[PDB]
Amino acid sequence: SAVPFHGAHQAGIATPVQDRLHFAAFDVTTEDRAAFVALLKEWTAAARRLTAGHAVGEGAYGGLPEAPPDDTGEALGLKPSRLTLTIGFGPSLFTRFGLADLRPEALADLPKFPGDNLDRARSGGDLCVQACADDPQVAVHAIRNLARIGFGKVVVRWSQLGFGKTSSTTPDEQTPRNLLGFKDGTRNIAGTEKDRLDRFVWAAEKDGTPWMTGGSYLVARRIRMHIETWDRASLQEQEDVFGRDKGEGAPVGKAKERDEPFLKAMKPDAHVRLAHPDSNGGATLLRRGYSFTDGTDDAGLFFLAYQRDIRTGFVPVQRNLATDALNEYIQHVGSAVFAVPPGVRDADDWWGSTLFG
Amino acid sequence: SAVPFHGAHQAGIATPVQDRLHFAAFDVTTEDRAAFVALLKEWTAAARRLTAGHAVGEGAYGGLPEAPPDDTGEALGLKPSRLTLTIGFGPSLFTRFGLADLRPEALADLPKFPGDNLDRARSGGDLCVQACADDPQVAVHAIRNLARIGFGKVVVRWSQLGFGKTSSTTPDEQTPRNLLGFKDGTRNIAGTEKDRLDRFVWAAEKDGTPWMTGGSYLVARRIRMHIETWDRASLQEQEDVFGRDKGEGAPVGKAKERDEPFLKAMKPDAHVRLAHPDSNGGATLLRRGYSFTDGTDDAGLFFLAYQRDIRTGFVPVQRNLATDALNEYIQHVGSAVFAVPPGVRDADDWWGSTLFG
Ligand code: HEM
Ligand code: HEM
Ligand SMILES: [Ca+2]
Ligand SMILES: [Ca+2]
Repeated sequence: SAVPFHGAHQAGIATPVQDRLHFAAFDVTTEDRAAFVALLKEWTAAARRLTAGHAVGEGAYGGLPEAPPDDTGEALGLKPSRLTLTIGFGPSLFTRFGLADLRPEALADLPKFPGDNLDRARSGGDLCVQACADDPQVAVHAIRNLARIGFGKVVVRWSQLGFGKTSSTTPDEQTPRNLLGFKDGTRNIAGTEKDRLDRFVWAAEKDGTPWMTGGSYLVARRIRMHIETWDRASLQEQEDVFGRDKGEGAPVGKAKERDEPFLKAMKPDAHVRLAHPDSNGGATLLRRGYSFTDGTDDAGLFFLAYQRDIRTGFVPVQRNLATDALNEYIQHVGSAVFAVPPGVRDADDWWGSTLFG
Repeated sequence: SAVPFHGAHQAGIATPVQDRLHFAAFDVTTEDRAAFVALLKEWTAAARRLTAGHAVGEGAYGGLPEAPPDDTGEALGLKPSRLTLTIGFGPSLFTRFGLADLRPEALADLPKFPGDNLDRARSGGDLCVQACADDPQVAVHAIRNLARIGFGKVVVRWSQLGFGKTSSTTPDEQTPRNLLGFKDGTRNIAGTEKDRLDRFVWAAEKDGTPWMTGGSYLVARRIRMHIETWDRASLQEQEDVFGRDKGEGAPVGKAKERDEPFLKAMKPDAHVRLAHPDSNGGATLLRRGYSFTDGTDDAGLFFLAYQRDIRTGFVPVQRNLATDALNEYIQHVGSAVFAVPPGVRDADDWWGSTLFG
């Protein structure tokens, strides 16, 4: 039930995609670099307990009566639930703590895209923590407790619950469905495809930023779906939009979900035809997003993409989506990029240790 | 994996509490009574399929290419997941369709309570559907599809995802924890306590409103928790607030969660001491709430209470909570009441049939 926390890479990327998400972007509120480093170490200690299904610190109760408990207690009695906790550093972090010269070139600000309506209050962030688990209360508890530990040093800028995955790093397993009712994750990158991960996802030292070796770069997009209009489109219109049929999820002219697509059989504005690596000079992403619902005017896809360089991953693919037929039914309304550092190597290592030293 | 949809009562009340919730309040946008009745019948048909784990209508695909699919498809491949769908009618519904004289006296508007800060846009509603399931995507899919079918006749006014239950109708089973880290649901009403249900939850014909016989009355409160301040309170302060210890959940002076409380051993402003039936002339509720998180300024408890009469259930208990020590750490920010009709008796019956005729 538990995913190993330590490794050369952070878990929660190549890892099998868990059912639920709680994602939080944080802003830094302290200018004390030593104190922020202390926080990262204590966060890392908490993450080891959390991902093993243990309460933070000395637990949720049984401590001194006059002291606040170490763990807030809402995960008591639940399982590890394949919890992973993945940290990332936004561009804005590098204006602090004398970090300016360490900002990676691969951590490029995104260009404006046609159709954007980005809510600034739900965009950006000095850092992020991605909490993925099969039990949403386990994920929320992890974020909440990290936020508690960080009180006075960081604040939650924005946060997003994903009630169900729309992604896959395990192609042999059942591909999940997004809120448009289509299988989502058929052609991605598998946790077992080490060469493809090395090529498309993990930063290498020779790329230009040594502290980011073994790390990756994350693009988050909050994408609202126009559900009411989509639901009144014909089945054929829906299928034409993607280039795959709805039930089986097979490409046009093929019999099975996993049959390779023949792209020119799709509409010239079909999503898959436009997003496929062949249409983008070989550019390839590890998508790891989740569906959301957030009351009313309000639901969609909290899109997440990992790549070795934002400039050669998300940016050219999204640009090619300018004529996507899907555009009629979606709108990007939030955005953030993060440099996701390499893994916590052992019990003495700590999140951000390669960046801070 | 499936809960029976038909019965003398609607499921989703006395039923074992499922892990997740999607709750939606709807406003009626049509003045055509016959068309609204037609909608209720089609909603009921959908509910039978949904609760059995089947797609609505003729399914999510395989229909005529030029027609919108009958089911939006996002629950394909998932299980019934103990889905229940419970409908209720708000006070405002009775201003329509010539229903004025049928509004139950037990459907009383709530008085103002000290500390209220009710968001009107997230309060009220002509009707509600409570979708409870162990899989949140199953619940969301049910609500979404009901909303789709109702297009042009109803609109979603507000909706609320509950990521984890904070209630219990099964006392022998593990009591879940709320976001304050306490067990929540220890002393409630069990699905097997038929006499207590008859006394405290189900409306009887002699109560004054014949069409509501076998129905119940629902109070919804969206209650924000002041997490940041709570998390800096001592363990003892937290325990004093409730009158039970945090780990075991035992009343003051007792050894086990389910030991009966001795109320006068608790602080005079302790939550349990103030809410207990003995302190309220015997008034007793069936609580069935869920935790929520909704980004930032934002988390708490989406409180749900069922009772035979709002005036003898929620109202006097909440009034007695005026001096609750818990008040320092919570605020009611949304509210609605609904008359929840009796059950769908058989395959030919329909939601609201006793009210509309
Ligand atoms: C709400 C928005 C979106 C929805 C509903 C959606 C849905 C889908 C679906 C159903 C597929 C086909 C199944 C699969 O192979 O995964 C797909 C494929 C894909 N999408 Fe999206 N997508 C969305 C946004 C995006 C965005 C913003 C990007 C990148 C900027 C993107 C990049 C891709 C890529 C690279 C593939 C695989 C194409 C291939 O190699 O065959 N998608 N998407
Ligand atoms: C965020 C708000 C609230 C929280 C965190 C909370 C939490 C709790 C907890 C931990 C218990 C003890 C365990 C149990 O027996 O269930 C309890 C009991 C109870 N609560 Fe609340 N509660 C809240 C709001 C309310 C409200 C608004 C009402 C009614 C107006 C209410 C009525 C009751 C009742 C009737 C009991 C059982 C008392 C007994 O018979 O022993 N609660 N609550
Ligand atoms: Ca077209
Ligand atoms: Ca006191």
